[PDB]
Amino acid sequence: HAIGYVWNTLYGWVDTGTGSLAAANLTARMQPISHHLAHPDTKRRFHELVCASGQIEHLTPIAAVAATDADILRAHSAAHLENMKRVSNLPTGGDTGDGITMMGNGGLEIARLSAGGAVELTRRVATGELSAGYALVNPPGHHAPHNAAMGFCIFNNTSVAAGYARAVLGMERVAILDWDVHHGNGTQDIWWNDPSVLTISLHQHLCFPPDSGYSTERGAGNGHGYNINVPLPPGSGNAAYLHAMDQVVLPALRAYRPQLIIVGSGFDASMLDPLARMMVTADGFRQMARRTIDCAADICDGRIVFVQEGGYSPHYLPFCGLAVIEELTGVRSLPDPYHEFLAGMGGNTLLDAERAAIEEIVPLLADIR
Amino acid sequence: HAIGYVWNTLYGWVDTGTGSLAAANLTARMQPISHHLAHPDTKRRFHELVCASGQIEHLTPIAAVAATDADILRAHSAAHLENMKRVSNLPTGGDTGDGITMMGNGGLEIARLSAGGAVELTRRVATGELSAGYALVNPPGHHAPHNAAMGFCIFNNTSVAAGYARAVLGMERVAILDWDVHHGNGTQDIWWNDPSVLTISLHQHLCFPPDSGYSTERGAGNGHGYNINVPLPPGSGNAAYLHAMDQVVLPALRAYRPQLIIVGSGFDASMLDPLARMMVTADGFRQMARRTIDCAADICDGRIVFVQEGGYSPHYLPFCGLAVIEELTGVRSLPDPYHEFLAGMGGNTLLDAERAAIEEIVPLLADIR
Amino acid sequence: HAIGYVWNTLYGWVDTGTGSLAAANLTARMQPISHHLAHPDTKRRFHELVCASGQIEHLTPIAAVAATDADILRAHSAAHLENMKRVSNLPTGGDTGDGITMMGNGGLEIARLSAGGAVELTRRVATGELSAGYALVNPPGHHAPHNAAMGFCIFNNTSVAAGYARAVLGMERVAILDWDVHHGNGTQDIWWNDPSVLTISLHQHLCFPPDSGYSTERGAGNGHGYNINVPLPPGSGNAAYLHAMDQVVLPALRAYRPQLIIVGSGFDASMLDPLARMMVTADGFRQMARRTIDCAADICDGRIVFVQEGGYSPHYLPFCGLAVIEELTGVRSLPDPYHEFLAGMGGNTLLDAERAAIEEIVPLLADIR
Amino acid sequence: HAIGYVWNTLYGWVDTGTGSLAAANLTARMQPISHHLAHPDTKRRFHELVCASGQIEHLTPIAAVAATDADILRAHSAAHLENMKRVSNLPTGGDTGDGITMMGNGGLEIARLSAGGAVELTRRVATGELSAGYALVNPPGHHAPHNAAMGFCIFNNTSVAAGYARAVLGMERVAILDWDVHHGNGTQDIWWNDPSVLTISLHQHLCFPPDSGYSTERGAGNGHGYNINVPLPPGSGNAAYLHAMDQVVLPALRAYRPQLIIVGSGFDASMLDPLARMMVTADGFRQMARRTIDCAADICDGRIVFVQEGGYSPHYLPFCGLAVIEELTGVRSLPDPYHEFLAGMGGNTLLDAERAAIEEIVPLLADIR
Ligand SMILES: Sc1ccccc1C1=NCCCN1
Ligand SMILES: Sc1ccccc1C1=NCCCN1
Ligand SMILES: Sc1ccccc1C1=NCCCN1
Ligand SMILES: Sc1ccccc1C1=NCCCN1
Ligand SMILES: Sc1ccccc1C1=NCCCN1
Ligand SMILES: Sc1ccccc1C1=NCCCN1
Ligand SMILES: Sc1ccccc1C1=NCCCN1
Ligand SMILES: Sc1ccccc1C1=NCCCN1
Ligand SMILES: [K+]
Ligand SMILES: [K+]
Ligand SMILES: [K+]
Ligand SMILES: [K+]
Ligand SMILES: [K+]
Ligand SMILES: [K+]
Ligand SMILES: [K+]
Ligand SMILES: [K+]
Ligand SMILES: [Zn+2]
Ligand SMILES: [Zn+2]
Ligand SMILES: [Zn+2]
Ligand SMILES: [Zn+2]
Repeated sequence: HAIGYVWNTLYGWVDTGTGSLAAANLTARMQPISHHLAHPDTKRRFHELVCASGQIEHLTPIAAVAATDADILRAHSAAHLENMKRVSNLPTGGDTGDGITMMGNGGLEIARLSAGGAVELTRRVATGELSAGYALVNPPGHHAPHNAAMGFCIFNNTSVAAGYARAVLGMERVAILDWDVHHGNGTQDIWWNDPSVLTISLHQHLCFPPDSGYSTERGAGNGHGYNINVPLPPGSGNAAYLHAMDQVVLPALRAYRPQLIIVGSGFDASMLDPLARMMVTADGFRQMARRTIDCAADICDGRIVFVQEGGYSPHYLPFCGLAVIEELTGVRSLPDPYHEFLAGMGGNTLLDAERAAIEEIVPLLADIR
Repeated sequence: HAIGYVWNTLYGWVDTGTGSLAAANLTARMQPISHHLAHPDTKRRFHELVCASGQIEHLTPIAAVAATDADILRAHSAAHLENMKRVSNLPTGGDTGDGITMMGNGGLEIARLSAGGAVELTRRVATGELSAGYALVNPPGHHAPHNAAMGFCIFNNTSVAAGYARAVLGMERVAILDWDVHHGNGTQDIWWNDPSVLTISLHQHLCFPPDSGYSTERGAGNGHGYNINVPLPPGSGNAAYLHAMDQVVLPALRAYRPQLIIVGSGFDASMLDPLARMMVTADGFRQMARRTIDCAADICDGRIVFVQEGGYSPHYLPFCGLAVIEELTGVRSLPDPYHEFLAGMGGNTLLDAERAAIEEIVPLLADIR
Repeated sequence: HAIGYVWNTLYGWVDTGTGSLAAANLTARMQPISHHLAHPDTKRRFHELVCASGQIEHLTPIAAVAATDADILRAHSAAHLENMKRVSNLPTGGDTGDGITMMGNGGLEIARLSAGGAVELTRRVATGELSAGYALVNPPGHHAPHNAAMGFCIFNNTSVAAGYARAVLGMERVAILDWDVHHGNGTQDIWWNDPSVLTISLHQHLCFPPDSGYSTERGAGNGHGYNINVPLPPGSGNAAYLHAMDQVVLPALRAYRPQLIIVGSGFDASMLDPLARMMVTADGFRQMARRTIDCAADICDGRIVFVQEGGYSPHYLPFCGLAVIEELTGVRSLPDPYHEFLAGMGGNTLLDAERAAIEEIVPLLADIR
Repeated sequence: HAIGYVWNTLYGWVDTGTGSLAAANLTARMQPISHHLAHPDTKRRFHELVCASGQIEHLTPIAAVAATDADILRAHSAAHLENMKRVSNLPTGGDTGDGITMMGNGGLEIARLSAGGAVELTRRVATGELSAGYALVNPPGHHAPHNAAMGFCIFNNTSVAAGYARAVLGMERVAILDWDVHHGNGTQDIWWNDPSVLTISLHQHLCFPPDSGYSTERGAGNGHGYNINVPLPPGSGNAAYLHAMDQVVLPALRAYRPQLIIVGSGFDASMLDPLARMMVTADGFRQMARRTIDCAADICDGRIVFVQEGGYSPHYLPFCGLAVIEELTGVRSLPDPYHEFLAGMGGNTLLDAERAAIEEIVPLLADIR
């Protein structure tokens, strides 16, 4: 039992610019603002709580090591990598393509450290040095497909880690479980034709991107059946999320028998997130993490690696993240101070529409060989 | 056609403290933050957009006039008023009772100007000087019951205005239509026994407060039937909101024949709000405002007054508010720059659960005489 | 008589980026920050204090009118104007030349409104509609020479106004008195060869720019003797500033007999400014303003226009500015709450080195004909 | 040899409130602001630069250990300690006495960790585990006298450390060299009657407090001659500071033969600080640190401990601090990006008034036995 933990100062230095989502724009009358929705303070506050709560005393700090070009090319095209070098070299950086994905000057260094944090943690868990870990990286990854940056994501951190586990560590089966509230379209794209990386995305239906994450997106060729989307309706809370875990996610992992589980651990499904409409509380995320860790213990000798994705509440994300860290360490030493305030708002009963959305995916489990 | 508009510099100076929601607390490890959820910048950004968009050129600025003790006592107890004087006198102000409602030093001055802005606009619309208007006040009002402050609200601005319209202007029937996403429990309380102020609250069920806003809360004594709650499920969007307007809210106003309609105009039902789970877009609020203004035109000679309640997206609230102002002026000169980004997320189809929640209230319309 | 006052919402929307002074730069390890030194909140806090103090009740609000190309060309080259049109188009804007002068996207609109606010106030004062006024503009002007932007300045607002007074209003003599703590090199450049605009700059010696503001910079040709620099040593306070006013500045104005005095009113000489080392307090600025307004009363029918330049203390600048406004209105209704705290730090005794610096300029007064 | 480095997350969580200096106050029209002058982000940016620069790779991280009551009582009265326990309990904390010294809720924990960080580093240096170090603590210490908090300081961190070195480690002579720009009145008070701790304060004359730091304040009784104030005039830069080091400070240390030198290392003498008027650059602080470390090498086996005091430029302080760290490690791997910009402003020539202020202290050196 040794739990790795990755933070790097530069994860807190990502320059998201002076816009809200897209850039500030005077003609549109979008006024500049200090904190973009994706500002790094949200994840830094999580890190600072890991330290200040004393959880750090039960963690093994792991240094991020910059992802090399070779590491990045296991998940992305050469053209994408060169375009990010170009944007990073600009004097104030710039948008990377989709209009909502700012990279600051020098920002490629941070993107390499973000992917490299995931790779390093993956290596050190796979060897058995560590039993598990949490890589609290930034920028996030799961929207970046093979040939582009998208949705705040420069490189697909979990796919860079999976590619390393496949090519360098020789694993035959890896699973990426993404519970960020937005569809993991990038991860889906990268491994679309590939049955050696099972890609699962539990998300709010059509939240982002606008036209993907349908249950009918199942991969292609030898990868057909090895991508599983679980779109849920807006307003889904702990009951829906836990029913999805029990009915779809955990059974899929059991069927697939991955040698490593990489969790795309976003907290933007939280009750207070501005960028989705879900109702998960810190206790929900706690139960999700407990279940997933215990699943890995039953199937891949506990080799599970958590890698930070999204989440946009600087107020509440830290407690959602701390709950997951506590499940890794087994030291449960701080309450969620919002628990009573949020527990009264609901999401705690499985609604028929939520149940039906989840049941749509159950017949696809039989195609996971 | 003259449209009043109230802003006051001090509305932007409300001191919400250094906490997120409750105060910062080191033992709980709730780290201080610059912007409380209810920080005044959100509403100031709305005001600045009204100015910068050029909408101000079509508005008649109306000065707020501080609410007197007599004005406040038409909605609140003497004890509540004295307690707010006490808190306001403290060197750094303080919480007002419920643990989430900070008032800064001197903050009673701002609370008086907030209620007084609503009163002044009400007076000047009622006389016919103005045909309608928008009072962009802060702090908000609708959670404050007769004997307390609650939920960011010091005085119940719309109830102070209604009380003025009743006692000073001699109106026999006033309606308060609250579409803030949180239950208008304070307004409900103040007029509970009183059929001369019809109180309507369209809100997310059990969002805040945790134990109120049920359809069974209908008033008492001669006021029985003159409070109408329309609790909606999390994830409700434009289709639900507009169906609620058409099936319940507008028919209630038509039945009641108010001499003045006061709209508790919050924008925390927006798609990007952290403090609720609804999916209304600026175009939704636009349609809601158009319908309500046109209703007043058919029943109380256009005497409608909008008074700002909540809303917590500094990014998006300004465009939701601008849409309402544009419906008042009839000058539609700026797009919502988030329209396409949010329109793909949904809420645009009336779901069965949403429809059923709304239909629960229809049989109560017959009791409005 | 009537005192004009210019503010525009867009003055508060200038996008100063994510750097401190220059841009953020990751290889230099210059971490992004929310508020650049020149962030518009400093001047907005001054405006909000003018409102909240009640001073606005004694002022005549004057709308800014965008400076036309013709207006701009009275102070600047066509090449500079065309370059500003070009940069204003960049999607996130960018630096204009010197590495410390960011213009946001569409930012030329704001630059035109800033220069235009100075012109419009000048027009109304010079025509006798108003007796005097204060144009609280942003971005500032005095570092922009004929053919460039520099030092946060896009156009030379006071020189645009002086050019208007000369060419449109037919004034033969105008004076620009700049008491921003940095040398008014732009103004000096524009009117270098021209005796019809007397340019005076009281500043900290070599603060910015690093190689200008020497007493030997006196103009050329017909303009020789019609530029006066008064470089003062670091640590100069009220005594030095008032001695400079009495010994050099006011005598220069009296000798010249301008038909209009334009004051480049920066507050970066204040005791708490990060961008200079001077010790002026709000009472200092009060006395400087009183002296200058009284001079104007005796030499040009009271025609004096104040135009905002720099100042970088969001804490203290508002009180320095308010003191000047109070001298214009004659209504002295709020104390400087920092008065006792700052008065104890000194600067209230004229030091020999300060006296000597001032006395260096006295022999140059005889060349003002 | 090994260089210790202390940071603690909670140093960055000090709640400085919503005022600028004193609290926000509505009747005074002192508008709330996000960042108080003393906001903890300034020192956190220094810490993050130590990390991001790679300097941390050459440092031995040292955990802060909370100062005990016994530790605190070596510098402070029991009454003061008990008062701090009392205030720490207030739900939002509050001012401690002087109207500019906010302690957040539970804030005594942070005050203990700040003093404790200084003690722990002192212990490890004095025992020979480490050769030297830097304790980047917050809140600061040097204004807190025996019986009070003052000037943002709860406990006198360097005096707690000196008291520990005396009583626990058995040192007979300790020196505290304070180059924070404000007079170290607290330190002066604590050791006033005591020749076993030589207290030296290099500061801007009468900057803060307003009535102390005169050269005539020399201690009393057996301590007479063992307090040395070096008040310098406003506008003093590198030349004055280095002349003071060479003529007074280093000779005083050599005369005294301390067994440990503790440096009260503030950076508020920097060229860009809002809270003083001095002109020191990062290269200035570099040279001051180099001189002092080399002095320690020749008089007390290199036993030197730096403890953070003030400094209020979030932009520039990090580079001033990093320069000191680089002198400790001997690894000079990042330039000061402001070097050329600031070097042009001056302070690099010793002015007569600066020289004279320094020379006033030289005759006092002979009384250090
Ligand atoms: S998390 C942290 C934060 C600030 C200072 C030190 C640490 C820390 N890092 C790893 C060892 C235990 N503590
Ligand atoms: S994930 C799993 C895999 C292999 C065997 C069992 C489980 C499991 N699933 C649900 C109940 C607890 N454990
Ligand atoms: S909304 C506004 C904002 C800043 C400056 C002036 C105005 C304004 N107020 C009322 C008249 C038209 N403009
Ligand atoms: S609110 C109203 C009141 C009286 C008469 C008609 C209406 C009305 N209601 C729905 C359709 C448009 N107008
Ligand atoms: S300065 C101001 C600020 C906010 C709202 C109104 C005003 C105002 N403007 C001009 C007339 C008197 N008051
Ligand atoms: S303009 C002037 C210049 C130098 C000295 C005095 C004045 C002056 N000020 C006001 C009263 C009469 N004149
Ligand atoms: S300074 C730092 C900051 C963020 C994450 C890790 C470290 C760090 N701490 C001590 C060992 C080397 N690096
Ligand atoms: S401690 C000292 C004091 C005054 C002058 C020189 C030194 C000194 N510094 C380093 C080399 C030898 N001694
Ligand atoms: K796959
Ligand atoms: K997902
Ligand atoms: K009622
Ligand atoms: K409501
Ligand atoms: K000239
Ligand atoms: K100047
Ligand atoms: K002493
Ligand atoms: K000092
Ligand atoms: Zn997400
Ligand atoms: Zn609300
Ligand atoms: Zn300046
Ligand atoms: Zn200091």
